[PDB]
Formats: sequence, structure tokens, C-alpha cells
Amino acid sequence: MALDANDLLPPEKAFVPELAVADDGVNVRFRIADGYYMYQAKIVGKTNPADLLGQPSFSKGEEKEDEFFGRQTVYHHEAQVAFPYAKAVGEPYKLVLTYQGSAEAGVCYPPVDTEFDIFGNGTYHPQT
Repeated sequence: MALDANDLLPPEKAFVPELAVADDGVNVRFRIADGYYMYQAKIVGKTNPADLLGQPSFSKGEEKEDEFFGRQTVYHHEAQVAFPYAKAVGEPYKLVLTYQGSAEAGVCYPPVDTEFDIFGNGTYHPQT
């Protein structure tokens, strides 16, 4: 609310995950602090009842080269992924998202995994 950027805040509030269920799939977007960045390759996000969903569709970010991973795509703030359905089903499914990155200042924190239960609602958030 005051900063919403830099490494002045913890890795908990530094990221604002948001779920959005659709009729043709599920979309998840997480706002990362300007002082943090997650590697597209390190980031994970899959939603389905039993591996039914097709494949993830990253929203694309910015490619950069470093020594903490090398030359790969990462996010400096915007990080959303599309999960297009691959099978017709009216039953509930499970979603697993994993975030992992470092602070633009020069900090390396551990990965954070979060599961979201989808059963009709649209918007979903972690009860942590």
C-alpha cells in the first residue's frame, strides 16, 4: 500500500497471486515487487483434475542473462499464465503453483509452493 516495491518488504507480500477461472481454461496472475524477480523456468503452475489440462501458456516477460540461472525469461512485476483445458469435464480440479526467484537488490530466497482448489468461484487466493 505504501511501498509495494523494492526489497523493503518480505517475500510474502512482495508477490500478489491472483486466480481467475474461465470457461475455456484457468488464468493465474501474480504481481511481483519491483525489487523482486522470478524465473519463468523456475515458476510453476498447473491446474487439472488428474493431468487433464493441456499445457501452460506463460504471458511472456523479459529475457535476461545472469549467473543465478543464465539466459532465460523472467518477470520483474507481471507474471501470468494461461491454463487451457484439454478435456471436457464438469468436476472440480486441483491447482499447483510454485514461485522461485531473487531480489533485484541481490538476495536469494527459497521457493514457495501453493495449491488452490478449484470448484467454481472464479477468483481464488491462498489462505495463508
